[PDB]
Amino acid sequence: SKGEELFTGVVPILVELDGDVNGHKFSVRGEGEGDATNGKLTLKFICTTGKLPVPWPTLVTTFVACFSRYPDHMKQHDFFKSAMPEGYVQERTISFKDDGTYKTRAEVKFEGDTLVNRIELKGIDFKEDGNILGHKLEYNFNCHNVYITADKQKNGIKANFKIRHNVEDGSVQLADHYQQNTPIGDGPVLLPDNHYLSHCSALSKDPNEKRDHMVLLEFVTAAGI
Repeated sequence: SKGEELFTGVVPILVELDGDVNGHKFSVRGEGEGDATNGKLTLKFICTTGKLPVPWPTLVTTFVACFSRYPDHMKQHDFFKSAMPEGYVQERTISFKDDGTYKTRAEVKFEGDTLVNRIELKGIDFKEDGNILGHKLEYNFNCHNVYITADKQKNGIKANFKIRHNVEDGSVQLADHYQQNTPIGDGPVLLPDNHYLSHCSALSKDPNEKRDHMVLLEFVTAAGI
């Protein structure tokens, strides 16, 4: 309806993250474009404080489900666009198996014509020579399905899902995601039936960027059970 109309074209995106992980304070700024018609996101992120203290792949899921492609038969289940323009809060705990935890709180909303994802992150209990602080994760990303359910209690959605990061030694690092989203505004939103968002992502580098950075391409499509 009104919310969907905001995504019919290409939408500029701004991402801002302030983080602290095991006492290391850092900031990231990203920008790019979303094309929800094709479920497509393109973003480039720069660590504005120097070297990023964690591997870039561990922040991919933190750095805009409103750009997912919901097929015609599923448009009644698109909570994320229905909350726009006032937006939604996205909160996660990400538990890295046998390692530390991230806690994140983000607001995703329009600021003028730009879709803005503004995030605060706190990371604790990381091992000094684990896969995260030891920078042992490969610079790549796998496809994942995220099971989305309506929150039985709070006018939003929830998702619990496993993310798997390839490690340089051939192993896999699991990151258990616990997610809740709630609208910022008081207007009516769409509360979905159980469904999936299927994600695939590709990471790359800008050959002319001297700062620590990540280029991200994501494709996301909704699918029913």
